[PDB]
Parts: sequence; structure tokens; C-alpha cells
Amino acid sequence: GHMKYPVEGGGNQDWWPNRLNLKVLHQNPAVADPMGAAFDYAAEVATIDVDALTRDIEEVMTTSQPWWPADYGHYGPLFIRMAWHAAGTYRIHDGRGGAGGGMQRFAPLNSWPDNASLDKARRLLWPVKKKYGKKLSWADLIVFAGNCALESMGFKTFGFGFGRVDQWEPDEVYWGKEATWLGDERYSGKRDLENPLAAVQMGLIYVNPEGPNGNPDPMAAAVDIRETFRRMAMNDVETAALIVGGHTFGKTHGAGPADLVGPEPEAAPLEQMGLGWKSSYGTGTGKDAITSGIEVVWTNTPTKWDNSFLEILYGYEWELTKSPAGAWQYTAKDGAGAGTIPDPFGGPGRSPTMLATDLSLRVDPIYERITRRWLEHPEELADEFAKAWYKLIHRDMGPVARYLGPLVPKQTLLWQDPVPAVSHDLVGEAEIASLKSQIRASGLTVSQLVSTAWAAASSFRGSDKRGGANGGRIRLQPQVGWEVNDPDGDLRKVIRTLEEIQESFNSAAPGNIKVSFADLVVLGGCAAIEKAAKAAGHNITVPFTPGRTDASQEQTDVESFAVLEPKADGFRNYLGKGNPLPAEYMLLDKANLLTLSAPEMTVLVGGLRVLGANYKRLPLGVFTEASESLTNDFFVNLLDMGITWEPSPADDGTYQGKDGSGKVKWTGSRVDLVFGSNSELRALVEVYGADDAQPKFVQDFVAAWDKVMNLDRFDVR
Amino acid sequence: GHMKYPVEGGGNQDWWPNRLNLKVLHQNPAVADPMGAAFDYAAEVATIDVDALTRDIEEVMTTSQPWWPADYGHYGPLFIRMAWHAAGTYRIHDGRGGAGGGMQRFAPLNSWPDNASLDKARRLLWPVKKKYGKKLSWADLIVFAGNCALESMGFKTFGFGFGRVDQWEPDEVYWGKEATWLGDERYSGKRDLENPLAAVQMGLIYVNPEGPNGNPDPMAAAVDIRETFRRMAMNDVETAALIVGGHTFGKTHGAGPADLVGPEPEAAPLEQMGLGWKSSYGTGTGKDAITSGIEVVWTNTPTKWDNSFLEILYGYEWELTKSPAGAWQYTAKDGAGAGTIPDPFGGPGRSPTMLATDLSLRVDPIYERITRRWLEHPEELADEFAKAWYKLIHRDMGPVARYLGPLVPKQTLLWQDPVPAVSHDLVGEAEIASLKSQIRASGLTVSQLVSTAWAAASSFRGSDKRGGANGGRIRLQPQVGWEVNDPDGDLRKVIRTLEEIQESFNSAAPGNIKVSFADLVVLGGCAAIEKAAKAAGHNITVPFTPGRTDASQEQTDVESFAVLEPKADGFRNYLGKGNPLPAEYMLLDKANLLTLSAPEMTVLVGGLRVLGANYKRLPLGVFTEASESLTNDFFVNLLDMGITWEPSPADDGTYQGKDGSGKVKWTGSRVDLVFGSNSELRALVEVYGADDAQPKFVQDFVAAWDKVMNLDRFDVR
Ligand code: HEM
Ligand code: HEM
Repeated sequence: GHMKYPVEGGGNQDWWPNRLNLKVLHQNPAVADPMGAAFDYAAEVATIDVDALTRDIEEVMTTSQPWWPADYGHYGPLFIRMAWHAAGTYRIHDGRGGAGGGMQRFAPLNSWPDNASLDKARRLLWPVKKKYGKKLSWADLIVFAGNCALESMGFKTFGFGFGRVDQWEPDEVYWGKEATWLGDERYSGKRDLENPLAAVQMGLIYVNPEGPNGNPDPMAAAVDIRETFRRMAMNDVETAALIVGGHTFGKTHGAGPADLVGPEPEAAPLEQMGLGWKSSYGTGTGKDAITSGIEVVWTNTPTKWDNSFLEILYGYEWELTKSPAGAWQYTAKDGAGAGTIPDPFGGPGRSPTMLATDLSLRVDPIYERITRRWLEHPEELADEFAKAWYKLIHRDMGPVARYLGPLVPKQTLLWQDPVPAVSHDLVGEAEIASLKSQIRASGLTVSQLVSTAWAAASSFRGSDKRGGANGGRIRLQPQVGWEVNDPDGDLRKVIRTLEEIQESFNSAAPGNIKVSFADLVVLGGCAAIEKAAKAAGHNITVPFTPGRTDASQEQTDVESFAVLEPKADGFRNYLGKGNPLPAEYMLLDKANLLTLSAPEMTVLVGGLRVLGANYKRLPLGVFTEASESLTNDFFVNLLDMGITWEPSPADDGTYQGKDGSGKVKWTGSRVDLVFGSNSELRALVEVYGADDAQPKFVQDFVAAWDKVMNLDRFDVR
Repeated sequence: GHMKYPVEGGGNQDWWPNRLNLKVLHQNPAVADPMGAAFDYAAEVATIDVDALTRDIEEVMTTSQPWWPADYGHYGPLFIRMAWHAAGTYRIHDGRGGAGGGMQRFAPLNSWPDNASLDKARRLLWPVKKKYGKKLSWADLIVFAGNCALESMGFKTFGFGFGRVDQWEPDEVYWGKEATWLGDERYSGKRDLENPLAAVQMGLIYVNPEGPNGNPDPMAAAVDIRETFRRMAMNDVETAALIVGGHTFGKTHGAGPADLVGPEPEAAPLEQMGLGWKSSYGTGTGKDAITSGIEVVWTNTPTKWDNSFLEILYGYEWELTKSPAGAWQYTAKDGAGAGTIPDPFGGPGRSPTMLATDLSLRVDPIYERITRRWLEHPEELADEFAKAWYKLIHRDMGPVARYLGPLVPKQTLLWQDPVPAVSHDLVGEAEIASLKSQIRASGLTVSQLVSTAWAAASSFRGSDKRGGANGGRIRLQPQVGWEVNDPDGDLRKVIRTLEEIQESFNSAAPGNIKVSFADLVVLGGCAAIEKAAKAAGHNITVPFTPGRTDASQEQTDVESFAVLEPKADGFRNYLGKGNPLPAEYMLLDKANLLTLSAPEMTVLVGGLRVLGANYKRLPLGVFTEASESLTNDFFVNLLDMGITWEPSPADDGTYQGKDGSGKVKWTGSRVDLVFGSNSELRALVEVYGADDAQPKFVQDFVAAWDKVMNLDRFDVR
């Protein structure tokens, strides 16, 4: 092998392949952003003329371009696929993927096999982005064009929201271990897909259209359709609704051999200006277009919304056959419906066709019942598709406070993890002072207050922006019962107390001022930190932002919140079972999800340890003699060359730090020690452990603690 | 099984290995900096009590720590080696390496074979870092400790200066293509070393202590020593002094088998807290320590400065032998000098020993004269060493204005590319204005004013902070001939015409307000843009900062200025022969050395292109119909889907852009088209190419233009 220049590959990771990669904590650096610092997209889009924008998109859709002629003279279907794939990479496990960042325009998504041709699809929309500039992001545009396509072809969508902010660097996400496109090394046991993956192969949006492993078995394809969609937050009814709804439009492309198609976008020549899959088959486009290799046209209404997909799916019997490219697909038996389906450009007319995956909707018992019902009651499909497509394109958007524009529906949706609207005057400076005092007099320890606040706030993840302290869901199922927040003998006592303080406060509250349990949880932690700081001799006030509301069990989808449970949280020195990598890597991943930087992650760990936020109050990493006190003892002791570390005799995970006598003075985990071992983390440790660092430590820690508490507060920004 | 989670392995470089890595323009990301944006190291170091620091460092040198006992009860020599290596990575070709950023404490330098044991060395200084904190960087401390060591042992140095700001992410540098430590794939023909390397093997700091590729030939070694040192700005006299000077102290370490030495820092276990090379021979420390594997104690006074090194080198005859770790080294023949050399821990006398490289000083003709002389004139050694040691430790400090503290000698040095101190008053806001109007009215073209100013300013490289427009060296020898600046042409005329403006203005305009040539070169450029701006409906005023002074050819070491010559500059669409990588990669490297971000670079290429700054007024990337007007026509045409790009028939690295009629409308190079092909750069282009970005392009272009013009102005910041 050979080492390359940094500009052509880089280094370090090359000498230490498994080396922890701290670049995960500084994704999308301000340095790479072309927009100013004062630039706020929300304020730009809120100004856009939606009506004018729709007409412009409608113009592109019906204005074919010679470098990629529009099937049936309408890029509409193409755009629906584009939007479906854009939001289609979403996974419920870590909440990554999705259309929220417009990652389809960057590697590796832009060059995924399943995304072939979408490069022309996006190029076609340049005229629009050009006209609206900064008032419209690609992320919003790539998916609004999909919504627009539907509406111009007869389907009334439920609504739409803008707010997706463009990024300038691709988000590095784990898509699997396969180093070969379409590879598959992600199954164990009885067809069990590895987490967090939500696709059956490397490079696909969901499943193989030719059936599992290319086996045209519709009944088997269904099991995979059911799971990958479930992992993309869609039940049986939504999955069926989505497939039918989409395949009611357009067609597939496979006019010729798939080996006449050149290299993907990221591997193509410069002269191709970012486009990929250049075909040498005939004209290489339009009538001779090759995308998937399949040559299917589901309905006789490619550019119109109607119940044809199902009338056709059930109207004929199917047989297995191949396309010009040699892929599996189905055609009506006995030459039925011959010459019934219109051609995209010329027009010899063709006969019905379906994908193995389309037949799963009729062969599978559950799907069959769903689509049968819609075969007889088409109105029901129209509805389900609306709800499902709305969800599909907005899943990773986060709190509804982020949906901007005149097309956002007013209705509340359970999958949006709803929170009640503020219904009273908010607590002010005086009230916030009083409560902090009432909470310090409640009897709750610093550890309990701090732990409860962290547990509640740290449930947020920047990927799909779900979770957080708003809603006060820490006292509802399933959070009240997570092992990490371990109720065993304390969380329940903290909740009851805060609830009493809320009760007593609201009844005595001044003129129409009331506080929520949700704010109390967070305020409790802020009150505890100020106390601890004083104990350490640092009179400081911890920022607090009121406004959180309390959600009810009924407004909280238990099953949906399952994915937010921490299987690991080094900030609390917690390591559950079944994580992909060792504890330290899991810490960086958590840090990533909380949107923390290396310094912030560092300051938080040290603070949390000495404050007693450790799971089960374990002594790991609690390198301090003090209690209830916010000091920098963690970093000072971590750099103490007087203590000798060795892995503990029994299990690993735990280490022992012996001193001179040979006695054990400290005990720590892989998370604790990595800060003293890693050359880049240590640098950050030598900063907060210096003699002049105590006051800076307290400042940064309080700032970071404040950032976590407000991770989910899009209502005030 | 190959692809890894981002938190571990990585991402996109994996599917596309030779992928243009833009992260080279995201170096040392602000978000990864724990100090805060308002942190001013200079303000802090001015606060430090240098005397106290020295005493605190002397107390470290004489206090032996149990985990790594001190040879002769003094860590001074160890600190000298630590410091020399800190600065000894500096390569002349790109100006990278050096002790400027304290990179020795990060990967990969912290684990290099040649940096073995320095891990304990740095650890020993933590107590000093602990006490001075933010007022003292590891960068200054590491190299300053080496300076203190020298002094404590009897050598008076020329002086020392602080100002090296610590960084929080390793600088990614190309150190060779070898994927094996100590490997060698860097030589061709008759000992020709591939640029920009300054070492003979991978992981070494100059040459191999046992001779070329392990061949103990002193005459051969000298060839490598002379060569590697030259690429580190040291000549024969300096090289000889440096070697003699350093080996006047300490010893080497090779008491047992190397195989008994554990993994390096970056690859060692967490419990080692950042230290590697844990040896299992004896105590793996002090008495039984192994570092290079060679066992040599050069003089009989390891912790004192005298002329013993040279008296021994010439006092005996040398025979080849082997250290306990089986390494080549020399001993005195006839068993002379028995027990005449002290043991680091009380053992009995040893015997005079030397490295093949030490014998190079006596066997090589040129070195021999140099050293033989110092044998009878130690005062000359002392003098040259001090000069060389000073240079070595500050080589990458940039303009002397950056030297901080009370130990900086005022003596002017030629290797610092001296610039006259401002002697007159500086042009005011009225004079500036008048001066611009004079230049605009002069008669030079925007393509001459803009191009020359760039030719001048772009000479700067952020690696060692050399180059820049200060000094008006654009009209002095080295630079005036550079093919890039294309001497054979208008360079002369503009120089001659600008000088005629300096005189006219200075000859008649008392008040003590006088202006230099250096400033006029830049100002003329700031005027050409204002004009070119207006000539596009934009009454704007480009920022200008006076203060540049005019150096003299005498104050300009021509050969030292050789390395700063561009072998390519995508900003002027210039490509010379001999570049390691294709034009696009060289474009990134250049932007890196100019300290530019992705957006800054983008806005800068599209800008210069339209102003006619291209090398030899070439039409490449000149996507505009307008003459010399500042518009984003470049970005707007590059995104013109109505143009088809195809490599020029003449395989001359150019491309053609034909319109609908099949006629050639534009021509461009790889550098021009990369911005429309690379998904991340095309994104930036799509920002500056929109209908609403015209005012932003100009605003951004100017900002980035102002930045390049000021790169070297440390005298005013
Ligand atoms: C079970 C999962 C699915 C599979 C295996 C699948 C497969 C495919 C394939 C192979 C094509 C042809 C691509 C080409 O060669 O151009 C296609 C096209 C398309 N699909 Fe799907 N699909 C699935 C789900 C969906 C969903 C849920 C939607 C709803 C938004 C959808 C909407 C579309 C549209 C609109 C096209 C037309 C593209 C065009 O006309 O150019 N698909 N699909
Ligand atoms: C021709 C270039 C040079 C070569 C090949 C070379 C090689 C070596 C080797 C092999 C060691 C032994 C390391 C160990 O095992 O502990 C050493 C030590 C040392 N060198 Fe050099 N060296 C060179 C130049 C220099 C220069 C220019 C200086 C002074 C600025 C210097 C200062 C030192 C010091 C102070 C030590 C001893 C550190 C201690 O006592 O632990 N060397 N060198």
C-alpha cells in the first residue's frame, strides 16, 4: 500500500486504522459555510412566494430538456422518485438519513446505485434554485418538487413545510460494512438485519426490486418490505399506501444492457459536470434510458392520479419475464391487455407489467387485505397516501416549530411527539429565582437534581431532532423505566417532589403565571449546579429558558420512543449490552448526537463525574475528594503522574489507579481513561486541569450544560 | 467487512480513494478550539515572568522522576533532543513541519520512531504547563525548555522568543508514500531525494544514525546529512555546528533488544496514559533504557559545555562495533581511552564511542575543514552554534514582529527576509484616495494591476509564514524572474510605471508623509478592482492597509527565496511541469498555504478569472463576455447546462464548451471545470451563480482579496 498526500486522502487514520476519529465532533464547520454568520435560512424562506415558486416548478416539469427528455413530457414522476429517495434513507435506530439536510446532492448518496438518474433530476431543477437563491434551499427544493409533482398530476397533498437548511459538507453516516455496492453482509439469525441499517443491501433505499437476493419471490420480498419500512417508521398501512401511491406515476428504465452505463457521479470525468451513468446504449437517454435495468410501466396513467395501479394489479394474472436488460419483472399472462399501456416518447403501446415487489402487495396476506379494501374504496387510499407521504417527507424535521410557510397544516400528529401550547404567562426572573430556592430546599441532592435533568435533556438527537426536555416525557413511559434513568430507587422520588413544587407554586402563583413540570426538571438541574459551584467558591448563575410544556401519556407513542433509549451514555458512565464498538467510540457517537464539540464533551464529562451524575452513583471517574462541589478535580487527577493505572483484575471496562503505597486511590472506565490516553483529548484535559483553569472550567461547563438543556427548544429560536 | 463507522474508520475516501479532500481547507477548526474566539495568546505571554519560568524549568531538569530516571541527574540533554526534533521536521520545499505549532505532541510525530522517549520528555514538563497555564503554550515550552537546558549546562544562547500558539488538531502533512515505519521509497537515480521530503527514511528526522540504509559508511552518510540539512535551511557550517553542539551533551540509549520495546504512543493501551515504547528489558527505564538502540556517550562531560566532542572525535582512531541492540557505532581503536567516559547512573567508565554520522564530520572533506578549525578555535564553534540553534528553533516564526518576550535580540538576520522599519509617516485616507485615482488614471490595465498585486501577495505560504507583499520584493531578483509572474512581458512596465508614481508622489508632497513601492503594488491592485467593480454597477471601496516597506536585493537571499516559487497556481490558471498531483489537487494545496477556506478560494478563482489575472492572459475559465468587469458571470456560465464540455482534441489538458450550434463558446482547464464537477465545490458555485448573489460575490471577493493582501502583515496585528 501507499500513503497519499493529505489533499488526496490524508494520514493518521492510515497508521492507526481504528483510531478514534474526533472529526465526528466538528461536522459542517463554519469555515466551509459560504453564507455569512448572521445568515438565518428560516428568515429567508418565510419570505418566499410559494405560489410563484409552484408555477416555476410546474414550468420545469413540463419543459423537456434534450440532455434528458421527459417521459410523457412530464418530469413529475421523476421528481416524486427523487423526493422519495431523498427522505428514503431515514433510519429509526439513530435517526440519521432523510431529506432534512439535502444530502442527496453530496457523496455517497448522489452515487448510490438506487439513486441513478436522480443526478439529472436535480440538475433539471437548477433554474429554480437559480431564481430563488437563498430564499430556497436544495433540501427544501428537492422535496417540494416532489410534493409539487403530485399536486400537478391530480393528487391533493396534506400540506408542506420549509425549514430544511442546506449544508456544505456531506454527513458521514454508517451505511453498512460492505465495500462492494449492492453487497450484503448485514444479516444474522433468522433473517435479522443489523442495526442501525434500514436497507437490505449497500446502496439501496429499501429492498431489492427483483426480490430477496434477486429471487422474484413476492411472498418473500414482503417480509423485507415490512421490516425496512418499519425501520423507516412506517406500519403496514403506510407502506402499502406509499408503494401504491408512488407507482401510480411514471415508469422504470432499462432499454438496454446495464453494462453500457458508465461510472457513478463521484467517479465520472470532469467534462460531465457532475453527472454520472453516461450511457452508450443508443441515444443514452429518453427512449433508450437505462436506470434500474427494469422496464416497467405500472399504469395506463403514468402522469395522472387514479386507481389504475390496483385495478391493474388485481385485474390480471402475472407471469415472470425479463426486461431488455435481463432483470426480473412480471407481465400479464395470455397476452392480456396487450397494447394498453402508453409509451414514454414513441408509442407502439405495451402490455401491463409489475415488479416482484409490487406483487407482494397482493400475495402477502396483510398487504392483500389492505390493498383489497382500497380496490373497492379508492377514497381510503387517497387519504392514507396523503398522511403517509406527509410523514415520509417531514419525519426528520423535528419539533413542529420548525415547519415554516403557508402550507403547514394546523392538525396535531402523534408521530410528531406533540407538546401542548403555552397557555399561561411564563415564569419571570423573580419566579425563576424563587423556584431555584424552593428546589434547593426540597431535600433533593445535587446528584439527583443533576442526574434527572441530564437524563431528560440528553434524550435528544440532532439527526432527526427527536427527544429532549420539552414535553416532560421523563415522567412518562418508556423513559420512566429505562435502565439508564434507572428508577430502582430514586427517579420516582425526584419526580413526585418536583410535581409537588409545581402544584404548590401554581396555586400560589401571581397573576396568571404557571410553570410546567418540564421546566422544573431542567430548572432543578440548574439550581443544583449553582449550589455546587458555590460549594467550590464560584458564585455563578446558571441560565434558564422557560417555555417547555407537559405532554400526556396519550400524546406519547411508547413504541416510537423506543429508539431513543440510550444503550450507552459515557456522560453518565453507562454501558449497556450490544453496542457496535467499545465505550469510547460510543461516547463520541453520543457527543455527536447531542451536537457537542470536543471541548464541550470534555468539560461536561468532568463536571458530571464530580457532581455525582454517574449511573447508580458508581465511583468510576469520580476523581475527587469533594462532594456536591463543582471543581476541575477530574482533569487535575487524570493528569496525576503519581497514580499508576492497570486494568482491574476481573472484568474489563474497569481500571485501578494505584499510588505510592500501592493502594488503590481511583477506579475508572474506558470512557474515563480515554481522556488521559488520547493525544487530542489530553490536550483538552491539560487546559481544564491547569492551576488557572478552575474559573474557565466552571464557565464552559455551565455553557455546555445550558446548550444541552436547550437542544430541543426550537420554539424560542 | 471493510467499511467502518465514521466515529472509527471514516467515510467517502473509502468508495473513491483518490477523492479530492477539501478538509485541507478546514484545518484547525475553530469549534475544536477550547480557548474561545476572544483568546489572545500574545496578551497572555507578555504577562509571563521569564526569570521565574527558567528557574521552574531548571528545577524540572534536576529533579529525577521515578517513572523515567534522569541520566546524570539532569534531563537537560533529553530536552535539547526533544527541542531539536520539535523544530527538525521543517522542510524547505513547502515550509511545513517545524516547532511552530507544537505538533510533536500529536500524531503522527508523537509516535515517530525518531521521537521515541520524547513522550516521557514532554510528560516531565507538565508541572510547568500546569503552573503557567494559558500564559504558556506547549509550543513555546517544548522548544524553550531545550534553550533553558543549554543555558543551565554552560552554553549562552543568542536569545529566544515566544509567540507559538498551540493548535488542537494535528496538521496533516505528507511525509512520504511509505506505509511502513522507516521504509524507503523516496530515492531515484544517484541519491536524488523526492521533494518535498527532508528525511531519508519514513519516521526519521534527517538521516539514519547508522549510515545510508544502515550502511555505516561515514563518507556516504555525509552526503545524506548535507542534503537533508540543506532542505532544512542549514548549510555546511551551520550543519556542522548543530551536530557538534548537540552531541556535546547526553547519550544515546540501546541497553537491550529492541524487540522488548512495546508499541508506540498512538498504538499503546489506555492505561499507559499517552506514553508508549514500554520496555520489558530490566526496568525498561534509566539504566536499562532503549531509545534508538545505539549505546553512545559522546563526551566525558554529558551535562556540561566544552570542546570535548571535537577533542575526542580527533583524539582517537575509530573502529566499527555493535551496541547491545545490534546497532552500528564506532569505538576508539587500541582500546584507548578506557573508562574515560562517565556512566549515567554510577556505573564504571566506558570508552569513547561515536555514531557513523559523527565520523562524517571528520571523514568528509568540507566538514573536516570546518570542524578541524573549531578544534583549535572553540569560540568559533560556540558562535556558529548559537546562531544556528537560534535559527533552527525560530525558522518557522515568520516576520520578526511575531517574536514575543524579553529575550529577543534586536540584531537583524538575513534568513528572516528583513524589511526596513517604517521611517516616514503613512499615507492617510485622503492620500490613499488620491493615490488610487493616480494609478487608475496612470494607464495600466486592471489585468496588470490585479495580476501583479496577486503575483506579489500570493508568494506567502502559511506553513513557515514566509513570503508576502511586504518588502516590495516583487521587483527584486528571485521573484522578478519567476515564470509564473512571466517576466518576459508587462511585469517590467508595471514595476517601472508604479515606481514613477512613487517618485512623483514622494518627490512632491512634504509633510513627512511618504509611500513605499511595496504598498503601491498592493494598492494598485486595490484600485484595479474598484474600477473593475464600478465598470459593473458597483461603487465599492476595497480596503487598504499601509505599512509595507521596500527591502533591497542585499536583504534578499536569492536561493532561500527559491523554494517560494510556484510550480503551479490555479488562481492564475498556471501549471508548470513537475507537480506531484493533477492541477486540481495543486489548487487545493495552494489555497491551503494561502490559509484560504473553500468559499474564499471559490470566490477568488471566479473573480481573478474575469479580471484577466490569468497567466499570459489565457481564455481558460474566462467565462465572460464583459471586458474587465467584476461579475459572477464565471459561476453563472459554468452552471450553463446549454454548454457541452469535452476534452480538447489536442490532449493539452484543456476542455471545450460548445453551445447548441456545436460551436466552441468556452475553453477551460481542469482547475476551471473542477468547480462544476466536484459535488462540494459545485455547491459553492451554485451559491455565487444565483440571481441574488451578485452583491455578495463582490462583497465576498473583496474580503478574500483583502485577506490575501494582508497575509504577511503581522506588523499591524
Ligand atoms: C418497495 C419499495 C420500492 C421499490 C423496490 C421500488 C422500486 C422502483 C424501481 C426499480 C423503479 C424504477 C427506477 C428506474 O429504472 O428509473 C421505481 C420508480 C419509481 N418509484 Fe419506486 N420503489 C419502491 C417504493 C416506492 C415508493 C414508496 C414510492 C412513493 C413515493 C415510489 C415512487 C416511484 C416513482 C414515482 C417512480 C418513477 C420514476 C420515474 O418515473 O422516472 N416508489 N421504483
Ligand atoms: C546528523 C544528524 C543527527 C543524527 C543522525 C543524530 C542522531 C542521534 C541519535 C541516534 C541519538 C540517540 C537517541 C537515543 O537513543 O536516546 C541522538 C541523541 C541526541 N542528539 Fe542527535 N543526531 C543528529 C543531530 C543532532 C543535532 C543537530 C543536535 C542539536 C541541536 C542533536 C542533539 C542531540 C541530543 C542532545 C541527544 C541526547 C538526548 C539525551 O541525552 O537523551 N542531535 N542523536
